Amino acid sequence: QPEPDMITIFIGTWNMGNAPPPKKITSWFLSKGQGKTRDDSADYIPHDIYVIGTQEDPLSEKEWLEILKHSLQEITSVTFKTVAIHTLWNIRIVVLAKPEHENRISHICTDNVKTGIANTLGNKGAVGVSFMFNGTSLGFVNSHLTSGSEKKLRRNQNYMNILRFLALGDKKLSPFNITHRFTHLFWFGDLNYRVDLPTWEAETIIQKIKQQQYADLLSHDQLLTERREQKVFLHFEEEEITFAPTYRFERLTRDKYAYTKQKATGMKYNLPSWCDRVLWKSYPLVHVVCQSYGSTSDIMTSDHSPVFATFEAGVTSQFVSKNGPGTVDSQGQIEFLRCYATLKTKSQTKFYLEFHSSCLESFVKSQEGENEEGSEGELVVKFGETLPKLKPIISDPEYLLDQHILISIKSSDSDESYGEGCIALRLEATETQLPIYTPLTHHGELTGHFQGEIKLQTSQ
Ligand SMILES: Cc1nc[nH]c1CN1CCc2ccccc2C1
Repeated sequence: QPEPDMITIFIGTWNMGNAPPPKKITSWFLSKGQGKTRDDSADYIPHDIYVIGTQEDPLSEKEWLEILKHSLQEITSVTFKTVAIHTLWNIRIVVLAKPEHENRISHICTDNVKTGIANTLGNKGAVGVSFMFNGTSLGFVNSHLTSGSEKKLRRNQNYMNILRFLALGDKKLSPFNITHRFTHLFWFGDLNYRVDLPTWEAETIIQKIKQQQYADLLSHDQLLTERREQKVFLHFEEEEITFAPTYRFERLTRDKYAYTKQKATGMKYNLPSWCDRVLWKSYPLVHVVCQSYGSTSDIMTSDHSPVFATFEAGVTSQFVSKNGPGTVDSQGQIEFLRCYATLKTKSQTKFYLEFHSSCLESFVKSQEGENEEGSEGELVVKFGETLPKLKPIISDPEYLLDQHILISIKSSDSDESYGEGCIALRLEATETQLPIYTPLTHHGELTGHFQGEIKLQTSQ
């Protein structure tokens, strides 16, 4: 039985509004309703992995697992295995996989982050799951961010706290937050960003929704605008939204948006909004294609509609050679030429690099670079031809061209990372000097750039 080079992943996010679900929720897992929907001809074809994020979930883990497993069994006639389940308050993530994947899945991690302080600590935050699928690392975050149209800045802060403090994936990757630890990272939830239009425009917005005219609403979506201004979710992608706002509905129908201020809302308006979202970030030049992104029309127990997204995702096999794992492959090497970091920092410490990759026996520390002043005020750290030659465990090009090198630039004085990024080895050529580039981030914000040339030697 051959190891896969692709899998499909289902992502669901649903704020259940503290109400039990209806008896049938299969439309969610089938990607049927509004938006980019899945073809009827695929209905019996299981996804490899289902990741379900709920918010305001009133069910026990046992109660929800029974509903999810029985749903998928009805759709596919497959009894899914539970990979992981983790709950923080009423925020939950479930990961289910086809039984044939049970011995492909390992290093399962779970964690949560509680956002806010005092007043604002006690119900918002995130849960997450990671694991290896053969040679590919996967991470999943379900976040319920701060509510309210006038709290977009708080949501951006919630985002930064979650990616700083959620402890998933390989702990040896100590300079790197979750936005660098995974081949594929999916981040979803009730992100709670709103359509920023005046309250007096509520009925005009409803009109637009009835006409399926979303353009003048999406141009005021806070998540799209904050992302465009690099305030949040830097280097994440989102599929185009072609479904109606998923919040705030009257329960038991989808015919009515309930937007007016009520004691129950703290006298806040809830203009129709795309609160419920799926974003992803994959390593450079790895196959990842969104094949659905939409909302259900027939699940009406909550004031939110469920959202689904599905993805094709490239995966690699657990490679063994005569040599690595457990030694190097003298036929393999990675060389860096003419490399320099450009940093936005005002500081004047020396810097060194760390190279981290599962193609190395352990991470590699460089010598300090040479600081120069850039023409427009910046710090340029030059490495020239000084960077160590990296010695991969396997030289086979079928393996090595699929790998990635994480780079951290660290202060000599403090050993703290000032920037993190990632370089693909999916090169146009081997034994050839080729340009490389990555942006550098720290706490998920842009801090600089790393660029230079690479020369990759494989056994071919
Ligand atoms: C430059 C680029 N290539 C693929 N994706 C991207 C980043 N995009 C580019 C355009 C854009 C517009 C609004 C909000 C976020 C983004 C992020």
